[PDB]
Amino acid sequence: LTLEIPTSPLIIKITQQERNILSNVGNLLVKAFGNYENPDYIASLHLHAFQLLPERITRILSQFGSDFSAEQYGAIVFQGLIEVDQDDLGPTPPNWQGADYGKLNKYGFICSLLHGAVPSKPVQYYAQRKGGGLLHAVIPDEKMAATQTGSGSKTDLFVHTEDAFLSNQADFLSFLYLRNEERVPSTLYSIRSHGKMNPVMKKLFEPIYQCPKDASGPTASVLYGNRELPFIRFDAAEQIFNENAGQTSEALGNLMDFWDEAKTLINSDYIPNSGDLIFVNNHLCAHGRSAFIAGQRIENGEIIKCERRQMLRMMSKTSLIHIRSVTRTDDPYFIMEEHLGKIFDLD
Ligand SMILES: [Cl-]
Ligand SMILES: [Re]
Repeated sequence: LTLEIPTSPLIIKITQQERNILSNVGNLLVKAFGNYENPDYIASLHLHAFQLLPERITRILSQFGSDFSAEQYGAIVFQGLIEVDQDDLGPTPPNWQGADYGKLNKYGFICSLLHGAVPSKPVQYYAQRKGGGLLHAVIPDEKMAATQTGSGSKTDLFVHTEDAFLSNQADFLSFLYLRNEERVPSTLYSIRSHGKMNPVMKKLFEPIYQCPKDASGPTASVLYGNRELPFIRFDAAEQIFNENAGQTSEALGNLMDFWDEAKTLINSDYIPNSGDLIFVNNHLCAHGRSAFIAGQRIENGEIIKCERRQMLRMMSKTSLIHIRSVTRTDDPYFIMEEHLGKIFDLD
């Protein structure tokens, strides 16, 4: 049997009945636990995930969690997972700090159940907004328009796996789109799109690459895990297109050769709609976002002003045990890692 190389993510069209189930379950959890960060909820998360999710989602996510095969892209698009009432959501705040988590509470429950069904445990990183909770609102901030962050817009967000500078980077990611009126394409890149292991990829197993943290450094491997069907930690903007990356001549050459091959495999075909969720295996699939002017789209050579882009990000880890040396004593879900093993030294 010849291998069918994955070039695009799996598309799941969520039904109205599934959407109704998710909504009621979300409301029931809100009443039962108050919020998705409730320790009683988090402790029994997987029980809630398998008992409350529409069964087809549970089967999809369970299959996905343990699938690192040649055929696995490492991303799923859940089309119309939720119905977003745009007027109730109201205008997009100036930045992420102004997000109404009282209004997003139900969405946090829904997202945590999806991670719970992998099974995987939502976590937070001190490296990202000093934790900032299990659910992050990703909003274009006008002050950060030209930055290579989630608060950016005007510049292309090059494909990257989340937190390539951390040894304990997220295992799984979820991106829930509340609004994408600018019609910004989601860009995804899978290491599986390369097919069979080749000489360009083999050089990436060498632990000779700089993985710069954003805010002499240790080096890591870009490819790891299985030698034939590997996992990836990669950030094009931070490791390649950064004068201060400090890469060796050999490492930069290897990364350049890899990027030349990888850029032809980037998939920007999917334009998320309000209510879509993209679920990612952060060890298989990198993500990015094309450049856009927040609060507008162009149709028929005319500018259509619109509400600014709003997406919700949640990250999870399949094992609390393996990350225990980098988590808070009183919170095994709070990762204090700063850079490839080094922990933040706070006073
Ligand atoms: Cl992001
Ligand atoms: Re990201």
